[PDB]
Amino acid sequence: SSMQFTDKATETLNAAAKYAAENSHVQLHPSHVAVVMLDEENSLFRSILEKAGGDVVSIERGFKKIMVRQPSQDEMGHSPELAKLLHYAHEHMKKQRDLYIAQDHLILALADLPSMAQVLKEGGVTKKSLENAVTHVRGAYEALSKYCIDLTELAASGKLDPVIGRDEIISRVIRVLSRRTKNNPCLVGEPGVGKTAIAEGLANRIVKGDIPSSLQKKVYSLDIGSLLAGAGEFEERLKAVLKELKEAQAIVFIDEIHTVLGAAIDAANLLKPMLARGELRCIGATTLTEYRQYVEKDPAFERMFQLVMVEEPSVTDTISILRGLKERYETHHGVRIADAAIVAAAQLAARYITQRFMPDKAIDLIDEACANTRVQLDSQPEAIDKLERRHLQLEVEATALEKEKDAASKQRLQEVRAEMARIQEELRPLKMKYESEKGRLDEIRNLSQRLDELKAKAEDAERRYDLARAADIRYYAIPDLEKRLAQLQAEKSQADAERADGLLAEVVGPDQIMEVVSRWTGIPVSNLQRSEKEKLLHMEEYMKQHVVGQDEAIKAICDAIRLSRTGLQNRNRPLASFLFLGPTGCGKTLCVKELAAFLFNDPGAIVRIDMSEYMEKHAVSRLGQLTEAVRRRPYTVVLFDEMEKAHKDVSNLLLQILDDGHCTDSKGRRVDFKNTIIVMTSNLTKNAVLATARRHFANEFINMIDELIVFNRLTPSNIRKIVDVRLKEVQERLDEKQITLDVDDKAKDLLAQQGFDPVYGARPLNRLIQHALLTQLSRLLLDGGVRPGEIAKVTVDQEGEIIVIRNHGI
Ligand SMILES: Nc1ncnc2c1ncn2[C@@H]1O[C@H](COP(=O)(O)OP(=O)(O)O)[C@@H](O)[C@H]1O
Ligand SMILES: Nc1ncnc2c1ncn2[C@@H]1O[C@H](COP(=O)(O)OP(=O)(O)O)[C@@H](O)[C@H]1O
Repeated sequence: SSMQFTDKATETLNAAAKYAAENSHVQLHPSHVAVVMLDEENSLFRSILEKAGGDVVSIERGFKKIMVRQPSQDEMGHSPELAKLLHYAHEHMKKQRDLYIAQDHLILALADLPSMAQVLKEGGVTKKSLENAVTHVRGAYEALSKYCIDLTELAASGKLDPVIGRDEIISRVIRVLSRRTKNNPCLVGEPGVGKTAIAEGLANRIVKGDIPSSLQKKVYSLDIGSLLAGAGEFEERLKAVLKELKEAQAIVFIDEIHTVLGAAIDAANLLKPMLARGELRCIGATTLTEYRQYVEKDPAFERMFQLVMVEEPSVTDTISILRGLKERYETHHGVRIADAAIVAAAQLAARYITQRFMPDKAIDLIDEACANTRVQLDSQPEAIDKLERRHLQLEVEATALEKEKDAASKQRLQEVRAEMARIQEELRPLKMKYESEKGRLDEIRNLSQRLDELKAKAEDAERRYDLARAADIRYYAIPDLEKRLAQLQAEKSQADAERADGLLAEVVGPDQIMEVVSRWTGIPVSNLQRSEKEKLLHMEEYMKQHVVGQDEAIKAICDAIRLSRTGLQNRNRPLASFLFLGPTGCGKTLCVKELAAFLFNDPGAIVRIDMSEYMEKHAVSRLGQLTEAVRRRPYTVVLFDEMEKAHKDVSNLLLQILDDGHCTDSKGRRVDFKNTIIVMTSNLTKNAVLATARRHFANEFINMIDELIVFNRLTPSNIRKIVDVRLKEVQERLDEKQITLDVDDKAKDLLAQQGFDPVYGARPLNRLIQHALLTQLSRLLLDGGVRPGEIAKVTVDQEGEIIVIRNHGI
């Protein structure tokens, strides 16, 4: 009588009693209940009877026959046979060890009522048909372990870091794998962009069930180098691998897949038949250049693989990747990574590690900086070590004196005990403050590592439906450790506030990241912590360090660079474009050198094109070569000397790049120029020469250009300054011998007037300094004439030539 029901069961009964009242019936009858249930939106009872084999349309009419006979008049009582339905529901509820009468308890109870059981027999439902349908609704590979990595196992064991910000590509891999043709994804990108992480991320989704049911598959990574180690036995190992994949019906990730298709033994004829018979399902990884040689060039591989590009993440996306990996390195090294460390890792790796790719190179900075911090933390503090070591000396000295009986030994022993005790008074506090801070910090680390191991074991128990083990872990072990960890994080914060030493020892901040970046690059830290904004605002100072007398040209160059870097220029353009119109010998090439060294980190990242040899009419086909230079190093200045020599074939090739942003290769490929600067020189007061230019040029190509600079002639004061900086370069070499190069006005005037020519500028200057100064200077350094620590005087002799006065005879 006094029973407990689910809300859904109570709703069924109330609905049964309202249907009873709608046929004006005196009291509620199990056929009311049965019919109400069969008619519920998305009826359970209907689905159970369909699965038990029943004829739901006859069963319902049969229930409606018993229901029609029930007596009528004109509150709601229970039929003796309803009261019996609830008795049996309640007995099922107890047999299943359930606590509330649920709607499947009513369905099973209908079958206990002989009247209701008959209707179900006449619809084909036996009692074993009905019981089975409701019980339902409630509830080794040798070569793969030698040669592959079970990548879905790593995911299930927690041994695999999170994969952040690649959910579009992972889901694209899943759609490709599900195509009828071209259903083998080939991850194509450069080293370190995360091609392997995309395979690892799919493994992760497979283990969590965020996949279609057609990809509940293991993912094995084929170790190609492991196939070759220890030797035609390559072919026999691979066949056994492919056989065992095929029957575990797994997906195979193959890194460096080109090295098994031609790049060192070739197994293309082993893989190809299997990939085509669909026997093998495969995820490749390789680089774009190698995809084009070994997968496109074979028509039958192109027909089975799909190119999936994996681009390098930007600085913004790398910071997101780092914020996601952060806890994993913190828990591993026992350190705190400040967010500014992350930001500085991504920004400095983007700007100073230009030979390597995101996110690998930034992660790599973090790891090294974390390892540095933990080395320091694990090192003995110097003050405790100095005292421990001096106390050890004293104690060995006391052992020796302990048995000497002369007065002088007794006296020295008392001095030794007094110095021992003094050290102990200074040492004991320092040692117990180190042992408790270090001990606490270690325990935070150890507990944090056990919390991860527990969470993974608990997530494993849950997927396997091991409730007892997941229950021990989630509710007893994890909370026990979380509480202890919380106590220590509180003790630590109080202990740090009471030291007030201003020291964040366990903290990897920007200083630590730059210590690494300095080391990896040899650039001192001081040069590293200017922002990109300050370097850009002083860019003019950078060039003024070597380019003399061209202050106007430098302002124009630098402003145009700043337009690009502030994002104010059109994306469908190159970074910048200048036409250097000045006298030769004044510093056109020097400015290009300066740009590559400032704008790209690499002074040699310049691509030169003489145009007199590209004056041929079909020279553009050979430009070919132009495409492959800025594909290979995309961050590059692109210098065009003798632009006069340029045919109107090549003139209109730049107008593409300049108004489009990329050149189309002679094979159809797009070679990107969005990170090149483009410079063009031409030999062709100030206010007049600019207009002699204008009388020549096609306007649509010159307005496409950012700046048109007019360089100015080296004036006699710029002439002395250029020669004074060359002598400074000579001095910088003599400083390790402590020599001083005193050059007088007579000689600087000789270098001034004889080192500079009216049309070829400062080109003569350097041969003159080698022949007229450094040659005799080299003779004097060798024969003792000028010695370390001396002044080497330079003047001009009575015949008219540079002389280096000598300080000693031969
Ligand atoms: N999206 C990402 N999220 C987290 N870690 C990533 C991501 N992409 C790459 N990584 C990590 O960066 C490093 C380089 O990636 P990896 O997959 O090995 O590159 P590739 O296979 O292209 O050479 C690895 O430590 C990898 O775990
Ligand atoms: N204004 C300048 N300041 C310092 N050195 C200069 C200057 N102009 C030219 N030079 C020096 O002259 C040398 C040759 O000059 P270069 O770049 O070939 O002349 P341009 O390209 O303008 O015809 C370079 O090594 C450079 O150091």
